Amino acid sequence: RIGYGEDSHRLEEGRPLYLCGLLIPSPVGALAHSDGDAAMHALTDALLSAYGLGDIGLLFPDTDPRWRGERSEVFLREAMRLVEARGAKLLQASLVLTLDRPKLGPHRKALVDSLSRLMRLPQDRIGLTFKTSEGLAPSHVQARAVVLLD
Amino acid sequence: RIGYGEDSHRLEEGRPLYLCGLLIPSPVGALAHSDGDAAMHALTDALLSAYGLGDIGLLFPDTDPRWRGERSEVFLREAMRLVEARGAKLLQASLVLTLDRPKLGPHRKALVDSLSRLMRLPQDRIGLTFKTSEGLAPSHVQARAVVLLD
Amino acid sequence: RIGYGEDSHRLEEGRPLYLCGLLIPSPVGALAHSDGDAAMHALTDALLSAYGLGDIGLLFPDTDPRWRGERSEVFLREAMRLVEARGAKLLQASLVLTLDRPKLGPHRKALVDSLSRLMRLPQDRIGLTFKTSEGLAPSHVQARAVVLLD
Ligand SMILES: Nc1ccn([C@@H]2O[C@H](COP(=O)(O)OP(=O)(O)O)[C@@H](O)[C@H]2O)c(=O)n1
Ligand SMILES: Nc1ccn([C@@H]2O[C@H](COP(=O)(O)OP(=O)(O)O)[C@@H](O)[C@H]2O)c(=O)n1
Ligand SMILES: Nc1ccn([C@@H]2O[C@H](COP(=O)(O)OP(=O)(O)O)[C@@H](O)[C@H]2O)c(=O)n1
Ligand SMILES: [Mg+2]
Ligand SMILES: [Mg+2]
Ligand SMILES: [Mg+2]
Ligand SMILES: [Mg+2]
Ligand SMILES: [Mg+2]
Ligand SMILES: [Mg+2]
Repeated sequence: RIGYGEDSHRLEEGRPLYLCGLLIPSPVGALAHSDGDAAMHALTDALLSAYGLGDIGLLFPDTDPRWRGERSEVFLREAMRLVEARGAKLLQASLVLTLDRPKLGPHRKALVDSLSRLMRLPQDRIGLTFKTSEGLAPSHVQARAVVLLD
Repeated sequence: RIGYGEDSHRLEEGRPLYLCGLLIPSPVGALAHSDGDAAMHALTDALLSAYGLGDIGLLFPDTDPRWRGERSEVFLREAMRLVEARGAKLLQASLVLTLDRPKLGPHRKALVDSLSRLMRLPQDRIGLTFKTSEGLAPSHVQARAVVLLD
Repeated sequence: RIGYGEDSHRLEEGRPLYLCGLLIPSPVGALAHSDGDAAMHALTDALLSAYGLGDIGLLFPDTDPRWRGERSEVFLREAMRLVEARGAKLLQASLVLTLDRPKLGPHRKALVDSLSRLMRLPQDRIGLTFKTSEGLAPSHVQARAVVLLD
């Protein structure tokens, strides 16, 4: 099984930035009613997609007391709960984060270690890459992710 | 086998919106020489891609009287006829549609049913998710798709 | 195993265009430190990502002599050496190039042939499709790629 997911968020100056579950020191951060963690959301959508379960907006509406105000890792762990209850064994996740700043290079080990811990995947099964937007989307963070299971 | 495909169309007020082979009531719809069904186009290219067969511009150009003016489902079914003839068995389709409006949530069931029917896949093998552009592409519909075969 | 990668470059007039390892006749070429070959960069990142090896800015800084002024095929072949050393057997590459001009259709045979030879894959395992940006990115080339191994 395969799943494909995307997420993007507007970045504004002076707001905290959350990526792969971690607070990343930054001059910019998500402008959103969620934590804006685009890695988390895209991976979450990919996992749900792999089982045709819907998407994060359908399954994690903030109108719902269980998810409102919560950080995005909660949604990802619920998604993995759901797909595991359906027999899933997650094998791999490969994703690309697109943002002009900050540079994620300095945080690469922590970021990957986070994804590995949260999805209980060995680090060679976590493929994380970073790109700038080259001026195409200077004010956003974008994430696109593929997951493989079974 | 795997294939990856993309498509996008400009959206204009008062044009019909076609997605996943359906008419979706909308204030905006594709401006294009096709029906602008981004979902079908992406899926069609992903299928063709999985066998190296080309892209929809190569195989279904509107200078070819067979294809000009045809709905995009026609192209999708021909792409599966072509891969099937080369031995493929489609297994899974996971795709993301990005558009600010209209909301596709209230049409999710219809949309997933349509893909399921057109591709002859069980609904747990149709992974459809929806995103807004968060202001990046407010006048476009975008689609990105992965397919899995055998 | 699977991997996903992306790349983009600004395009300027009076600049050579390299794609899929080839110089393409074009009125615009990448504005970039590298040769700006978005297809090769995306494919390289996808390969690296399939083994959790990092990304092209991590493995190929210009600060390392080995890589300075080097054409992108050197990066791609380094990344296949690395996954090959880990027992990988590349099975397929499927990627989408997005750019308004120049038209890539007239060069489809050459482009696919180049990828086939560089990655040592049969042509039906090279899935290449082309898209315009429909107005969204008129001065950039973008590339998004999935690789499948074993
Ligand atoms: N055209 C659209 C776009 C999104 N959506 C749903 O709207 C939700 C929220 O989309 P969004 O782009 O604002 O997502 P987030 O900010 O929650 O990351 C999705 O998860 C999809 O459920 C929709 O029904 N129709
Ligand atoms: N730079 C490009 C862009 C597109 N193309 C071909 O041009 C066609 C039409 O591209 P488009 O972005 O206008 O696609 P559609 O409107 O048909 O969805 C493709 O399906 C590719 O065959 C090309 O050869 N070179
Ligand atoms: N926000 C970001 C963006 C890119 N990067 C690293 O920055 C490098 C160069 O990014 P780029 O978008 O300029 O890539 P290229 O021009 O080399 O194709 C990478 O390949 C990623 O290592 C980062 O650490 N943090
Ligand atoms: Mg989000
Ligand atoms: Mg750069
Ligand atoms: Mg189209
Ligand atoms: Mg067009
Ligand atoms: Mg939102
Ligand atoms: Mg590049």
